Amino acid sequence: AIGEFMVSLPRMVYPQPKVLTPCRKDVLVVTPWLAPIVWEGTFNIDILNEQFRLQNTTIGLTVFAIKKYVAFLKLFLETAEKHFMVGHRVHYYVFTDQPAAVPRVTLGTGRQLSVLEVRAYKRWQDVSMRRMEMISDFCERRFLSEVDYLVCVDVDMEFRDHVGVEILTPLFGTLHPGFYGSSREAFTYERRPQSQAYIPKDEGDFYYGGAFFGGSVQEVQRLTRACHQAMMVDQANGIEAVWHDESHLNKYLLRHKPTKVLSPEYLWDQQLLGWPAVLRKLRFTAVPKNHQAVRN
Amino acid sequence: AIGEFMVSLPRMVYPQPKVLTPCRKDVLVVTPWLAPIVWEGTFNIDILNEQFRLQNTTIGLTVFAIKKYVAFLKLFLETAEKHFMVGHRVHYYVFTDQPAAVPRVTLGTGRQLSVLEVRAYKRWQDVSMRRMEMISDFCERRFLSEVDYLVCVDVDMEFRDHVGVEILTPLFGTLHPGFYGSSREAFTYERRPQSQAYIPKDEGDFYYGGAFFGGSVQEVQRLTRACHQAMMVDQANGIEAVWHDESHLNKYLLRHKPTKVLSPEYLWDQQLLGWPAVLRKLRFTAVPKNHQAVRN
Ligand SMILES: O=c1ccn([C@@H]2O[C@H](COP(=O)(O)OP(=O)(O)O[C@H]3O[C@H](CO)[C@H](O)[C@H](O)[C@H]3O)[C@@H](O)[C@H]2O)c(=O)[nH]1
Ligand SMILES: O=c1ccn([C@@H]2O[C@H](COP(=O)(O)OP(=O)(O)O[C@H]3O[C@H](CO)[C@H](O)[C@H](O)[C@H]3O)[C@@H](O)[C@H]2O)c(=O)[nH]1
Ligand SMILES: [Mn+2]
Ligand SMILES: [Mn+2]
Repeated sequence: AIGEFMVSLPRMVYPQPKVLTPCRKDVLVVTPWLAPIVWEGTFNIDILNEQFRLQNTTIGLTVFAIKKYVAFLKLFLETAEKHFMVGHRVHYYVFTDQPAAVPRVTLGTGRQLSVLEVRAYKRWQDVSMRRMEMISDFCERRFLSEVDYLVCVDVDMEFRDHVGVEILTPLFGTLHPGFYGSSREAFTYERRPQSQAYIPKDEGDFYYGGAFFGGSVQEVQRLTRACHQAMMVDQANGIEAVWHDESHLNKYLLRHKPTKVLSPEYLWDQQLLGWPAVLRKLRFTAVPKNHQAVRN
Repeated sequence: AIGEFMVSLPRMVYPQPKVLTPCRKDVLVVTPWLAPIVWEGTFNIDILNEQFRLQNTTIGLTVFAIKKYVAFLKLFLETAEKHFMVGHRVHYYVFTDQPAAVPRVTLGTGRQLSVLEVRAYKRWQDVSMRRMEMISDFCERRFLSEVDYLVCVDVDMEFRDHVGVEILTPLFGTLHPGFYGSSREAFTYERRPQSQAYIPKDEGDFYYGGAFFGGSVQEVQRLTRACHQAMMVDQANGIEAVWHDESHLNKYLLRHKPTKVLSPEYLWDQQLLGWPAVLRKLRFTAVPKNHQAVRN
């Protein structure tokens, strides 16, 4: 459930928070609109697990595996079993044009998987963009009655470390690993005023990654419907945003600030970026792929 | 309103958040359960004001002025007019045994004051403790229909600097200025197991002050009803907590973690504690009083 009567926490023994010691001295841990930025060292997972288990929380995880991307599912789901919301109720929603090709992955107790058959668009850009419409369409079909939160991710990924209830909040985005240290003018927002995703050079908080966003079902429905409607306006005007759904996600989260922001621990590419000191954990990472080959 | 459809923020020009620069290097700015700890330098008030004005937010402020404490009202209310939620809708609720003695303070537009007549208990301890019952009783009489958030404060105080929408959240407490740097064993929690307010030596996050707490009307109703019911159990068992309502507030907020914590900028005593470097602003401060004299 979300927003229901909360019972009391049990007695717990844990280290006292240190008011006069910053939890991180190297990174920003709260946005200017008072949303936590989630890094290792900012949270006590024992306290959070108690809070969310007492609310009987169910987390949905959406993933699209269309055309050749079915190949990514086995590692994605295996590693999600090891690292994603372990101990909590989970419902995986695998959207695919090939149900027969979803691997039989053994799930832990309290975890379930549904296969949702959808059409396959020809262009990879359209496959990626139409996720917003598809997630929105399923936010009445299933999600509102089945889960409390939705987490929406790319499939060409693997979990390597804990991803848990510390992410859960009404609306979150994730810092894209290529831009967390960049100035806003260097962010690859859409810069053409003719697109609904347009963001001027002097605006922007962060560059959020298309590959990991989420929130309550209500907030995810809002986000995905808004991004889809914006993409349909652009299509009618003969323009396609520079980074497709990611461009529209960024416009939405500029104008509707997230209530948590995930650090790049939650969206990383070790091949391209290594393992910087500022990353104490690499939680959810890109898997190698010949992009051109696998998209066609 | 709270929790209603939020429109989009307008374009705004402000400094980019710095992911690789902490906003404070000297203090903890987020609790281990991911609640912001509100210090100067953690928030951009322009962004927050937009968010809360677009939701048409109304803030109630409760204050008790019973017996001789009517003397504190003029400065309290004058200074609240200069510093408290300016630009937002405010409803002051002055609880008193002497309506005739409430000063005629000129209010800004969009701000109103109601006088609520209540009984005066003999012992100052009872006056202080019975605020929980009284706030709870008024959470159906008025607050649910009149305000979005409630802020509940001591009257023997003055505002010296901004106290605004950065505090607003479902449930908040405030770090007591005498204990923010103290170890939990030094916190003056109730330590007798016979009291409902009992907290063992190895438990506790913070020592919250009785003089400044709040949240949504729903959460404040929960807190104040729980503290009152706990105080009635103690009374039936012939025990009175060491710091009265503050002891019960601390037990409640240990077991029901606040969604923001206010720094001691929001609850200070300059006579007793000076102006430490760690306090960039002194927002809400004790006024001098001969405690014994004014309480009897
Ligand atoms: O044939 C395809 C193409 C794409 N996808 C789905 O679409 C997602 C995004 O496509 P890629 O992973 O191929 O592309 P990138 O990793 O470059 O994607 C990044 O840029 C995209 C926009 O160009 C999106 O915003 C995406 O979320 C972001 O991680 C995939 O993970 C997969 O879930 C398929 O299922 N099949
Ligand atoms: O004759 C009285 C006595 C008290 N009060 C009200 O009760 C509040 C609390 O009493 P004091 O301010 O006299 O006491 P302290 O500042 O020592 O209070 C601190 O300790 C108290 C418990 O002992 C409460 O928790 C309180 O919120 C906390 O700031 C006052 O501000 C006032 O609002 C009156 O109105 N009249
Ligand atoms: Mn990808
Ligand atoms: Mn006081």
